[PDB]
Amino acid sequence: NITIYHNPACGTSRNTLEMIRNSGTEPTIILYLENPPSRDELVKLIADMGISVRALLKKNVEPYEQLGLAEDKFTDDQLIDFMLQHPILINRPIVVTPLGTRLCRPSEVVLDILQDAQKGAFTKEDGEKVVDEAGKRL
Ligand SMILES: [Cs+]
Ligand SMILES: [Cs+]
Ligand SMILES: [Cs+]
Repeated sequence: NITIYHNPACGTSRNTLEMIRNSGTEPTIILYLENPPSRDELVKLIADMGISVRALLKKNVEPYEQLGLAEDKFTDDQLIDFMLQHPILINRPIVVTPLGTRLCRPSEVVLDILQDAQKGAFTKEDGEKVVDEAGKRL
């Protein structure tokens, strides 16, 4: 049972999706930019990920800049509601598996919550080796 909140325009998100597949399952794929989680789902993802609300915030995107979110003037719920109203503020990719939930940045973070081992060596799209044929992390 695997879900990934994916942005096909993000290399980290692409590498994460292919590592999931290389573990042998095809995940449910949620295009969060167009289908964001509900407030309740988002609050749960954040809890399960064990990171702060602000840590989930994507910087260098229009609403982050124009709403001034770099400044420490926002409660967590204010930030959560900005994310729901402007889903490009949600950093990516988030992956949910039976083992847990992670913001998979960098992508190989996903190896923590995949239940089955990579079926063979994995190399990121830019050529960075992640695990070898043996299964060892590089
Ligand atoms: Cs939803
Ligand atoms: Cs694991
Ligand atoms: Cs890169």
